[PDB]
Order: sequence, then C-alpha cells, then structure tokens
Amino acid sequence: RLKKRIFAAVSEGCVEELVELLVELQELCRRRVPDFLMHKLTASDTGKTCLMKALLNINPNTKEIVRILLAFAEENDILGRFINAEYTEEAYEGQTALNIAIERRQGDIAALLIAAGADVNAHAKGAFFNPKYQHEGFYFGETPLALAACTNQPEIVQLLMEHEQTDITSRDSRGNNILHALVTVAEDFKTQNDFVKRMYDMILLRSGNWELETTRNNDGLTPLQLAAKMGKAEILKYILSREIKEKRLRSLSRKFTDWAYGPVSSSLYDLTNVDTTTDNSVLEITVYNTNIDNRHEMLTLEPLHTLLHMKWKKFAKHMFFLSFCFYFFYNITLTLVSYYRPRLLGRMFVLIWAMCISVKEGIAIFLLSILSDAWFHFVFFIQAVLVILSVFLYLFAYKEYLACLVLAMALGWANMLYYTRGFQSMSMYSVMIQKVILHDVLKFLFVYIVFLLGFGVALASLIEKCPNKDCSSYGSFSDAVLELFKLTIGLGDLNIQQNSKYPILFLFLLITYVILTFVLLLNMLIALMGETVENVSKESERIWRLQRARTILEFEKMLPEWLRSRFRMGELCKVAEDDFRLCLRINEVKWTEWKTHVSFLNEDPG
Amino acid sequence: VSKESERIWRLQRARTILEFEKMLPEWLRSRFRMGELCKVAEDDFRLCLRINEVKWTEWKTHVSFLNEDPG
Amino acid sequence: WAYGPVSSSLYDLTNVDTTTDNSVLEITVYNTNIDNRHEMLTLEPLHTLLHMKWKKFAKHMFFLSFCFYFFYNITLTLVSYYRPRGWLQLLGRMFVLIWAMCISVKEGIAIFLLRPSDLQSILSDAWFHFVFFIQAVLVILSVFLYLFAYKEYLACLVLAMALGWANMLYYTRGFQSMSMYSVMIQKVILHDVLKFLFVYIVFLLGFGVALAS
Amino acid sequence: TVAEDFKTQNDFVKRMYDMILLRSGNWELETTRNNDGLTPLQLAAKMGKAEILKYILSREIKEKRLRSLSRKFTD
Ligand SMILES: COc1ncnc(OC)c1C(=O)Nc1nc(C(F)(F)F)c(-c2ccnc(C(C)(C)C#N)c2)s1
Ligand SMILES: COc1ncnc(OC)c1C(=O)Nc1nc(C(F)(F)F)c(-c2ccnc(C(C)(C)C#N)c2)s1
Ligand SMILES: COc1ncnc(OC)c1C(=O)Nc1nc(C(F)(F)F)c(-c2ccnc(C(C)(C)C#N)c2)s1
Repeated sequence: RLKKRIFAAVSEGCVEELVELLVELQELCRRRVPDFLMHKLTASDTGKTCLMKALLNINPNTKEIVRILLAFAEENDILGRFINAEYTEEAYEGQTALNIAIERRQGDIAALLIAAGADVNAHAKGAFFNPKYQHEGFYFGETPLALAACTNQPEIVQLLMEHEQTDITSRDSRGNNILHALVTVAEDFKTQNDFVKRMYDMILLRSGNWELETTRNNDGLTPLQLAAKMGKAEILKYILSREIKEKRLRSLSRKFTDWAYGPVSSSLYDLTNVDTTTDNSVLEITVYNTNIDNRHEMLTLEPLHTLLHMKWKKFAKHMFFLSFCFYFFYNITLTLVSYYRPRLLGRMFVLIWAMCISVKEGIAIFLLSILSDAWFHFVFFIQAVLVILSVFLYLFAYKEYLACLVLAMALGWANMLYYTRGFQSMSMYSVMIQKVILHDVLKFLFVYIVFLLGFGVALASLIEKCPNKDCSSYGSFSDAVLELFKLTIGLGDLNIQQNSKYPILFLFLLITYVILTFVLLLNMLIALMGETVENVSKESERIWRLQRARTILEFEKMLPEWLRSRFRMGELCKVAEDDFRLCLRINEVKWTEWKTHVSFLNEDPG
Repeated sequence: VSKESERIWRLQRARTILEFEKMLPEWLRSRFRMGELCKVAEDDFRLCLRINEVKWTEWKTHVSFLNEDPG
Repeated sequence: WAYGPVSSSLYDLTNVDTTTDNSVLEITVYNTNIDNRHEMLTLEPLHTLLHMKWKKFAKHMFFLSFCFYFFYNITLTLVSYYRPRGWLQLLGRMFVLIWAMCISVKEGIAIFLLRPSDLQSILSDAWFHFVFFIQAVLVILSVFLYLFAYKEYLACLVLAMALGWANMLYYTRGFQSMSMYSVMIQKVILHDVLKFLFVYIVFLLGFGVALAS
Repeated sequence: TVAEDFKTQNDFVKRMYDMILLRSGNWELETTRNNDGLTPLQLAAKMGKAEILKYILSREIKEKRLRSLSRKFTD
C-alpha cells in the first residue's frame, strides 16, 4: 500500500524525492475527499500522521520534508485538520505535531508549524503525559508552553508567549497552569543546572500580573503552596524572597528593600499566603506535611524562620512553659496520690485535669507519619484515661485501681519527655521515638518469638517426665517458654541439672539460645544507638526544631480570634502605588556586595 | 554489610531463579520464555525484550526509531 | 521510542536468555571464580530477564518452597514435642520422613554437582545445600533409630527441628527486607560470634583451670 | 570599631587602616584617646578585633621614611 510507503519515506528521509513521487501518486489517486486523504495520511491504530512520524524521526533532511508535507496539505485545503491532528491512543492522547517538534528541540520547524496555524493550546491529555506517579510517564504540563519551559527551551518559550493566541493562564487536567508545572518538574540545585528557576522568573515577568501565582489547581494549591507541599526548597526560596527591580514589575516582588544605607539593609518580606492567617499557608504546609523529609531546609527559609522565631518569642514560649508547669504539677500531685494511697483534699485536682487532657488530646486525635508527630497525643490520652479509670475503680470497691494509678503516674513521668526534647539529655529518647517506633523493633520481636517458641519446644522435649517438682523447671512447654523469657530478661539461672536424658544437648541448646538472643539484642542496640554523633546531634537538633514549629502552630490554633489578632506578626506596609500588603521586616548587614542603592521604598533610613 | 546485603540477596535470587527455571518442564519454559520476535533488518528477526526506562536526569535529544509511533 | 526522559528500547536476547547451551545469563550467574557478579547482574538485559522470570514463575515457586519447608518444620516440631515418653501422629511422621528423603536427594544432587569456589564465601547460598541435607539426613536417621529400639533418636529429632528452624534463614534471605535483616544477623554470627567464641573459649578454659586448681 | 572578621569583610579594614596610617605618617592618630581613654590599639584589644590587633601589634614598614610607624623591626 501507499500509507506504509509514505510513512517509511518520511521516517527514513534518505531523500525527499521518494516522498515527492509518492505524494504525486497520492494526489493522482485522490483526483479520482478530505477524509479519504487524511485517513490514508494517518495511522488508524494511533492517529499519528505523516507529520508526527517525520518529526519523531529527525534526520538531516527533515525540514525540507515537513515543508513538502505542509505544502501538499495546503495545496489541498486540508492543512487545517492536518497540522492540528492529534493522537487517539489512550496512552498518548492529545499529542500533536507541535509537541513533537518542541520535544525534539527543533525550533525552526516549530516556528514553521506555529506560522502555518498549529493551535498552541493543544493539551497532551494522555495517560503518558499525566502519569499516576512520576517515573512512569512524562508530565511536563500538558501544553506546548509547559513543554518548551520544562525542556529548557527559552527561545521557544519566547516564541510561544509572543504569539497572540497563546493562553499563559491555561490549566491542564491536573489543574496546573505553567507555574504549577514548573514547580512540579523542578528538582534541585546542580542536578539539572536549575534552569526551572530561570523559566519561572521569565514566564512570571513576561506576563506581569498576579493571576498565574494566585491560581489554584484541582488540589486547591497555588504555585507557592505547591512548592510548599512538595520539597521544592529552591523554588520556594526563590518565590518567597523574590526581589524584582524593574520599575514596572516592582509590584511583582515578594521582598522589598526600603532601608539600605551602607552595609545595613532592612528588607520587607511578604506574608499574604505565608503567615497562617489563611486556609493553609506555606507555614502550615511546610510544618505539618510529613511526606518530603526536607523540612530541615524549608523551615530555615527567609520569612518562615523569623516568623517561627517571632511567634515563639512572642507567645509560644510562655504557653509552652505554662503547659509544662501545669503538667509537672499534675504529675507531682499524681505521684503524691500514688505514694500516700490508702493502704488529702486535692486528690480531685488530678481528675479534672486528666479529663481536660482526655478531651484535648482526644479532640486532637479526632481531627486526623501519625506515629512520629501525633505520638504524644496518644500517650497523653492514654495517661489521662488511666487516671480517670483509676479514680472510677477507686470510688468503686475495686482493689485493682492501684495498678492503673501507678501505671498512670509512671506514664505521666514518661510523657514528661514531650516537654524536654531539646535538652541534650533526653536526646536519645526523642530520637528513638522515631526510628524504634515502627520497623526496627517489630523484626526483633518476630525473630525473638520464633527463637522463644522453637527453643521452648526443643528444651521441653528433652526433659523426662519425673515423680512433682519434677527436678526440672523446664517441664511443660509453657514452663520452658517462661524460663527462656526470664533468661533474656536476666531473671533466670543456668543449671546443668534439669532431669534430662541428654544433659549435654540440653546445655548446648540453652547456651545457643543465650547467644542468639544476645546477637538479636546487639543488633537492636547498634540500631538504636547508630551513633555518628555529629549526625545524631543533627538529628536531635532537627527534631527539636521541627517539633518547636509544630507546637508553635498548635498553640496559635488554641488562642481565640482576638488574641490571634493581637499577636499577628507583620507590619502593614505600602510597597507600590496602592498595594498595602502585610510584611515582615528583617534587618541585615553585608560587607561584600557593594552596590549603589537604587531600589528602596523609603529614602530616609531608620 | 548495608550494601553487602543487597549483593548477597541479588546473587541468591539469581541462582534461585535459574534453578527454578531449570526445574520446569520444557513446555512450561516454552510457555514463559520472556522476549518477543522483532524484525530488525531485511531478514534479522531476533528475539528482543522491550525495556522502557525513564531516567529523570535526562539532558539530550533523541531522533531515532524502529516504530516511531509510541507503543 | 524515546520522547523525553522516557525511552523504550529493544535489547537482544539471542545468546542471553537461558534458552541455549550456556547463555550469558547462566554463565554470569553460575560462575563463582570472578567475584564481579554483583556488577554484571545489573546490566539491563540480564537484570530485566531475572526480574521477569521472578515475576512470571519464580516468585510463586519460591513461596511454595518456603511454605512446604515451613509446614515440614511445624510438623517436625509437633512430632518432637509430642514424642512418646499412632492415629494421626504416624501420618505426620510419614510426611516428615518422605519429605526428608525428598529434600535429602534434592540437596545431595545439588551437592554432587556443586563445584568448589562456590563455597569461597560463608555468606553464600551454596552453603545452605549442606545444612538442608544435614537436617534431612538427621530426620531420616531419627526415624530409622526410632523404628528400632534405640533411645538416641530424640537427640537427632531435636537437632533436626533446631536445624530446620535455623534453615528458615535461607528463605528469609529471599524476601527483600528480611534479606538485609537476615544477612546482617548471619554475618554477625558466622564471622564475629565465632571468632569471639574461639578466643572466649580460650579464656574460659584457661581461667577455669586456674580457678579450679 | 567597624572591623568584623575575615569571613564577613574579606579584610579591607586592615588595608584602609594601613593606607590612612601611612598617608598621614605620624603617631598622632595612634596615640589619640577617645572619650574612654582608649587608643586605637587599646580599643582593638577591648573589643576583640583580633585581625586588626594582629596587624597593629606586628606592623613592619620597610620604607625608609615611614619606618618609625613600625611596631616590629626585623633586623
Ligand atoms: C522520664 O522517664 C521517667 N522519669 C521518672 N519516672 C518514670 O516512671 C516512673 C519515667 C518513665 O519513663 N516511666 C515509664 N512508664 C511506662 C509505662 F509502660 F508504664 F507506660 C514506660 C514504658 C512504656 C512502653 N515501653 C517501655 C519499654 C520498651 C522501655 C519497656 N519495657 C516503657 S516508661
Ligand atoms: C530461627 O532460628 C531458630 N528459630 C526457632 N528454633 C530454633 O532452634 C530450636 C532456631 C535456631 O536457630 N536453632 C539452631 N540450631 C543450631 C544447630 F546447632 F543445631 F545447628 C544452631 C547453631 C549452629 C551453629 N552455631 C550456633 C551458635 C554459634 C549460636 C552457638 N553456640 C548455633 S541454632
Ligand atoms: C543469660 O542471660 C541472657 N541470655 C540471652 N540474652 C539476654 O539479654 C538479651 C540475657 C540477659 O541477661 N538479659 C538481661 N535483660 C535485663 C533487663 F534489662 F531486662 F533487666 C538484664 C539486667 C537485669 C538487672 N540489672 C541489669 C543492669 C543494671 C546490669 C543493666 N543493664 C541488667 S539482663
């Protein structure tokens, strides 16, 4: 047939004479109308046309070939639905020839196709271009502008934005516009040369306006909140501290120096969607999202760090010390009620406070990874439940209340860790609350149960029924399991006299058990110690900073509306003709970048 | 031993896979027999295995094909 | 195929995919005179061939191997605990006996064609053929000594149960997480615990003679 | 008073100190006491400007005329 011949002549490109003669033959067959021409000019299995197959296979003679193809399509008044054709397969649906021309870094042919009238809003709405998860498919933004900006082709991005029909505010299937897409594709500093920062700045300045940055995708996130959700520390550092000095695009900045005199410089940072006064700010998302493992570097950014420090030093230090004091006196009263138990009028101060915790942490659990952040919610709730249960059992005629009361006292003294985590002495607890939490200890427990059960059977089997202390504490299976457990708990004793027909085999298996349990214990030991003390101190400091931020936000959530408005970090500042956006002032001193100061809001510093 | 674990796991895994594949009956092996025929040249027709690799650290351009239409 | 960071390539499997006399896969896997297999079993065609063989049949064959050994070990434990000190007990004992004979012939065949330089490293899979064979031999020997009028069948039975539960480490080295855990455990034991135990037995015997005299 | 460190200033205050001290070649600048009685050297001692103090305490002018401004004389 002629379809395969045209496709081969257009993919191989060894000479355009083959495709010229084949197109002459095709026109001859057509003279004997548009649907037939393109049904024979496309591949019915995918919807691909000769133009896509020509651009998918770039060869030293492909520009002339696409020129020939477009000339033949325009000479038949079909170029409209031929240059705008798109795939039909489920995986690559929506992909057109301009996507392929840009993905092949062919700028000249791309300009050719845009001049010929290829619509520049073609959304590659396929399951390959909108992957369920990354690393299975290629998500760039489902648009020729997003594809030109994601593949680092600023020439084509200029060619696309200078066009007339381009939609810079176009939103793809995922709800993302160009800026969300740039945020998702951006990875790092020197991994791919950090061109996405350049493209972000260029696309935001070219369309100088706040609509691209205030647009929410289908998850209700803006490009800034989307950089906060993921761990895009570089794009977040750029957007947050973004200083444009062009006189017309100054209102696009998020940081405004107003003060510089010499090395001293007082800058303002913008706190609109950043300072926890809205639905979910960069602060909220950066602090509470436990899916990046990069909060160590994102909570030290320019406005966020000082915002956390200010909230702390303003009210969270006081609220935290007050709650620590209240829990400390709660625990002291609990200890004195547990010591002077009736084997004395304040025995109720505990109860009330218990119920308070019982509801507070209770509600705190009802509103929701969740064993590293919310652990203390569960332990405080369990402690309060134990206390109220001890009281209920004490006023009833139960003598089992002492167990719960002593357990509650002990668990409260253990919960005292939540308040002392950055104290360099409760460091190992505050760090093994995370590594030992889930997987490090359950493997040990499984292997230890296997050891215990197997060796219990092996040792109980070796023992002979005897006339009723039996001369053997390894009698039934339960007695051997108990002896072995007591052994790994240093509560036991090795006797070479256990009333066995094979005492040497019994001794061998007992010592084998001892040594194997010691190996398991040593594994868990070197696991939870894992010293590298520089790095473990990094880990403890990082955990303290993260929990400090988390509790700062928890404490800010507790205050009423009026107290929150009275704390309310951020001075109102005019930054443009009429902008008046709440900012946060940061004074700095730099003795290295000596420059004449031409960007400032106030000419008289102070 | 952090990595030595992966080394020993990979070696034991490969040896287990190969001995299991040897244990099967010849018709079962013929049934599984990963790899599909593919015409490479005028008459080449070799058993090729298609591997799709996504490397997200890519900075280059590709222009070649055997069936340009993505599968 | 390549479009962006994606690339669908077509590798050749002519003398590679284990359908010839000795392919690159079988040679790369079975040759233990190099100590470079860790780097060669990661090349794209061999890597994906092993992955697909796994997914297709070897995952299931391995899980069935593990399940059969697990239930054989459980029945061995049950006949060791409930020993005589014949309705269904002897059914289970005949299960463990025929399965011990099967395991013994299998691992003995594997040992016969087990070339040296496989046993070069202690943390190597080749070593397991020996412990599986020893345990199956202990089981059949205990059944032989129990059919006769011997008392020492219990030592062999308990040793066989203990060695089977130890041999489950071969299967825990086949799963992925349990691979790292079990290899760490077995490294600790076979390398450091044995050296320390040699020098510590020296200490024990010396100071025991010293304090006893 | 203005000198900070090397990681923050790259040591230009030492160079400006040398320049302004040589161009006005006389002990009137180094023997002057502020409203605390501190000379520039005692002031560099009081606030721990270790780089400025190291410069002043061992300052050797090899020029023949400005050698009386030296504090260390390699002979
Ligand atoms: C700063 O710590 C303290 N300071 C002064 N006094 C204290 O107790 C009187 C304490 C203290 O930690 N007490 C505790 N109580 C309990 C409870 F089980 F009862 F909940 C503790 C507990 C809970 C869960 N797993 C364990 C382990 C794994 C270690 C075991 N086994 C221990 S720990
Ligand atoms: C998952 O492990 C288990 N789960 C449940 N039950 C079990 O045993 C009842 C087991 C188990 O490990 N059993 C074992 N059997 C034996 C054998 F000596 F017989 F070979 C073991 C052995 C072999 C060589 N060197 C030692 C050391 C160095 C430690 C000494 N001394 C111990 S260990
Ligand atoms: C034959 O003994 C074993 N075989 C195999 N494995 C074993 O442990 C894994 C063991 C064993 O002795 N275990 C132990 N457990 C505990 C406990 F912490 F629970 F109390 C032990 C204990 C008891 C009392 N005073 C301490 C001091 C203060 C010295 C400390 N530290 C530790 S000792």
